[PDB]
Parts: sequence; structure tokens; C-alpha cells
Amino acid sequence: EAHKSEIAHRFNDVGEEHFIGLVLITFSQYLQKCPYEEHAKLVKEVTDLAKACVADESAANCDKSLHDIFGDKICALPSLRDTYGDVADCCEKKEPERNECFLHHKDDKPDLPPFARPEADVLCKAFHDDEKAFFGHYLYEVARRHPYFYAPELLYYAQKYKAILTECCEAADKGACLTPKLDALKEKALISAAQERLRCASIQKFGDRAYKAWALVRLSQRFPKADFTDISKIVTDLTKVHKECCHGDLLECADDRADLAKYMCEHQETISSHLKECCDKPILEKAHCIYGLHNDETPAGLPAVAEEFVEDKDVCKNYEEAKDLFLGKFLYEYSRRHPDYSVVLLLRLGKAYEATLKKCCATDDPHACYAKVLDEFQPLVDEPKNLVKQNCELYEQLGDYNFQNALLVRYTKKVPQVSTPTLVEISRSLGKVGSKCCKHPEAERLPCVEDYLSVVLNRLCVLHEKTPVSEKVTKCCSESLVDRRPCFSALGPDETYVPKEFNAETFTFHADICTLPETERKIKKQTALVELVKHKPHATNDQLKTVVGEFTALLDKCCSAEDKEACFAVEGPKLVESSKATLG
Ligand SMILES: O=C(O)Cc1ccccc1Nc1c(Cl)cccc1Cl
Ligand SMILES: O=C(O)Cc1ccccc1Nc1c(Cl)cccc1Cl
Ligand code: NA
Repeated sequence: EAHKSEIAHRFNDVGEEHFIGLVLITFSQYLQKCPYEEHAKLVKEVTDLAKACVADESAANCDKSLHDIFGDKICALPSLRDTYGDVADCCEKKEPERNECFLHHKDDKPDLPPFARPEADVLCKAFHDDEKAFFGHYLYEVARRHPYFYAPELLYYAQKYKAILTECCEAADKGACLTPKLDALKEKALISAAQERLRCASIQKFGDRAYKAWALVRLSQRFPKADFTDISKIVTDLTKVHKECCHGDLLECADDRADLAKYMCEHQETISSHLKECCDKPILEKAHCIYGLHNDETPAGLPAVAEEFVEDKDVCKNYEEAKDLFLGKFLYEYSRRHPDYSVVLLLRLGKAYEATLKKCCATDDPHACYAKVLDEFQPLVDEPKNLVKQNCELYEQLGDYNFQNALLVRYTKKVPQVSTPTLVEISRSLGKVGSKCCKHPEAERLPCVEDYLSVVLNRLCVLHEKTPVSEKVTKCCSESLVDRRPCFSALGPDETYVPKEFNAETFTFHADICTLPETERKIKKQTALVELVKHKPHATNDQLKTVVGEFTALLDKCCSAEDKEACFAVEGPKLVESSKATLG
């Protein structure tokens, strides 16, 4: 059917610069293993096409879908050697199968080196040398390692990075200005990637409704003075935005997100007085500001929630005749009254309210049956608090490195079939929850911890879905979204797993470790700890500290200030004996 060219429409809407960045992230996320040169080629072809179509919408290919265009550019690049498999695989398909094929190949942990950070002088020099190649490489490296990174926010990070560089690269000492600041930016962007990967998994694995309910809760806490209608409209629009982003339709995602920020800012009077801060800012800063805005204050003088949800004669009628409208109003009313609760807790409270209606509205006297419903939330609210206190005390007491080691041991004993790199990455990230949340006062501490654990446990679920080995992980991952944390927390040691019979011997890498920073060295020690627990799951915590001690020792030894060939292979069978000494 006759239409306005989609590529020209999106090119026109977002401008060349964001179009180029969004297209580079598109390619880098679909073909994570192809070199930068290849992607650069592709992005230039797409950008020449878009400019051709903007000039004359009738030009060849201008009427095609964005999927057709990305697909044909990909398939027609002979360069794509197929030394990288599956390029032909998906190119065999017609649309829409082709695009689905490219999409099903996104790898949540592609086989790549940690993103090595050059020294500050080099970094500053490359930036000065050529900004476009510098930021091209940056978007490519971050997108291909995080193939569901929320695309407009990745653009925003690139701008933030550029500001840090501009400020630090003139300084007397570049490194010391730069390093804390790149570090803080990296942590915020990792949290962003983890938050977005949970939105995408909620949509993909549990359906649009799972994310709509999550967004309803969060937005009702952020904008509690807004009416239900406006909140619902925002949720609707944000749902479309994240579905498009999570499915690789990034130009549409970015366009639609900008339109949503424009909308919210034009209606800021009836949403939040806090929006004024954001609404004066330029495009990416404006949306980023809105994305994480602090909660507005609760409106004074709202009725008791039991009026509408317990005492109304029509509770059953509304639940039966308009369930999503009634339960969504419940989530809105209850959430706007409780900014201090975690989203996941509010969703679990919504689920328990629903289950009580399902049961009670089927009886002879439903009010009698659900009268105590809102009271019956207290035990769900209170449930975490003792184990949270004890885990924050553990953290307070142990410090980061030992808290991570405690959790590594705990989670390896729970789900010991999980791959060692996954258990290490997961436990380290659980340890960051300690660090980020325990230092808040308790009223802030319980909501911080609950929602961060949901983002880390989702990382576990998605990594396990790639290499699936543990029935228990499958079960907790697939049974729910909102009970994942109680589900994992409830697991004791798996007394059923068969210990690994290990001569862990020659699991030493020719002293490779020494170009590695203290950080990676810690990861290595933590990897050995996981391996110790899988070999001896009934070992004492003290035995583990010790057999790890003998690891640290043998590390420094062959890795000293002198050069010798193969010190490790005489010492592998003999650490094997020293670990047979402490562990049996
Ligand atoms: O670990 C538990 O079972 C208690 C609990 C409940 C809710 C949220 C978090 C936690 N624990 C917890 C805390 Cl409080 C901080 C860092 C890492 C972990 Cl696993
Ligand atoms: O694991 C715990 O519950 C804390 C605890 C208490 C006493 C001794 C060791 C540990 N944890 C622990 C472990 Cl299990 C391995 C390496 C390093 C440390 Cl601090
Ligand atoms: Na797509």
C-alpha cells in the first residue's frame, strides 16, 4: 500500500546523529561477533540509503520495512565471512522469519575479553584524535556485550562519557580526575543494562501484561498525584517503547520514547511538579531525567484503601465484570500510597489480593471471606526483614570481598550444577547489593534490596537459559516473575548433587594472571572458591578460607619479579595434596 518511507520518517524524526548511533547499536546487537569495520560499512550504507529516501521517497528500497533494509544490508555483505556461523542460516529466510532468526541469536554472554580500559593518557589521546571513531567504537563495544541495552539510554551514556573526557583530558593529572568518574559511570550503565534485561525478559517470557503491571506499580509511586487514566496511558506508551527496543526496533523505540517525553512534559501540570527539572533539558537528558525521577509526594486526603477494595458492596462485581481495570486500579491506589515498598513486593500484594477475590467471590458470603484481605499483607511485608537485617549485618561485618565469598559459597551449595563463571558473576553482583543498599537506613534498605535482587536473579535466569543444567533454577526462573527471590532464598543446600572428583591440578593458566589487575585476580580466587565447594560441599567455612589461602600463595610464587618456564605443573599435584590435607 502507498505509504511514507519508514527509513526517511525515522531519519527525519531523530536526526542523522542519533540515526547513525541507533543503527550502529542495531547492527552491533544483531551481530555481536563481527568486527567493527564490518558494522561501520553497514551503518554507512544504511545512512546513505536513508539520505537517498529523504531526498526522493520514491527511490529504490525506500518503501521497504526497516527489517527488510537491515536484513538485505546484512545478507549482501560478502565480508561476513561465515567464519562467523549463522549469517547464511538466517539469510536463507524470508521476512518475518529472517528478522526473528537474527533476534534469536542475541547472546547474553558473548565470548569476548573484559572490555580492557586503556590508560588515561591513551584514552584522552584517542578521544582527541577522532571523536567519531572513538564513540563509534564505544557504542559498538557496549552494545555487542549487552545486546538488550536500552538503546536511547546507551546514546545518553555516550554523551555522559564525552563530558567526563572533555573535563578530565585537559587536567594536570588525567587518570585521577578520570578514574573515579568513568568507574561511577560504568556502574550506573551496568545497573541500567540489568534493569532493561529484566523488562525484556518480562515482556518476552511472561507477556506484555507482566511488564505493564510492573510499570503501573512504579509509575504510580513516581507520579502519585496523576490520575489512573494518565498513568495507564503512560504505561501503555512505555510498553510499546520497551517492546520495540527489546525486539531490536531501535529507531522506532527511540522515536516513540522521545514522543512520550514530549507528551509528559506538555502534561506536567497534571502528572508531577517534579517534571519541571527535566522538561527544560535537551532530548536525551530530558528522557533520562524522567526515566529515574524521584517520587512526588503522596497527595493529602486520599480515602482509606479498604473503602474501594474491601468495603465496597461491588468488590466481587467489579473483579468479575472488569478484572484488569479493577486490579489495575488496586495496584495504582495501593502503590501510590506506598512509595517505600519495592515494586516486586507491591506486585506480590496485588497477586495475593487477586487470589483472595478468586476464592472469596465464589463463596456464599464474599465480604465475610475477604474482610481481613488488606491485613493479611502484613506477613508478606514482614517476611524478608529478619533475613535482610542479618545479611546486612553480615555485610557490615564481613566487608565486600568476604561477603561476596559468603554468598558464593551459599549459592554454589544451592545450585551447584550452575557453571562456575555464572555463579561467580552472580554472587559478585549479589555482593554489590550489600554495598549499594545496606548503608541506607532500614526503611530504605528493604525496598532497595528487593528490587536489585530481582534484576540480579534475572541475570542468573537468562544466563541459565543459555546453558541449562539445574532443575531448581529452571523451576524458580519459570514459575513466576515476582516470587523468584523467595523461591531462591528458600533453597537449602542441594543434598542430591554428586561432588566433583577433582584433581583441580593444572587448572593454572601458565601464570597468565600477572598483566591482570587485582580485580581479575579476585575473580580468579573466587573461581577457585566455587570449584572448592563443588568438590567438597560439606567442607567447613574455615577449611575453605585455608585451601583458598594455599591458592593465593601458589599464585604469587611462580608470578614473582623473575621469569621461569612451568613452575606450576610440579605444584599442581602438590596443591592437590595440600588441599587433600585441609579438606580430605
Ligand atoms: O538472602 C535472603 O534470603 C534475605 C534477603 C531477602 C530479600 C532481599 C535480599 C536478601 N539478602 C541479601 C541482602 Cl539483604 C543483601 C545482599 C545479598 C543478599 Cl542475598
Ligand atoms: O560463610 C559465612 O557464613 C561467613 C563466614 C563465617 C566464618 C568463616 C568464613 C565465612 N565465610 C567465608 C567463606 Cl564460606 C569462604 C571464604 C571466606 C569467607 Cl569470610
Ligand atoms: Na528487529
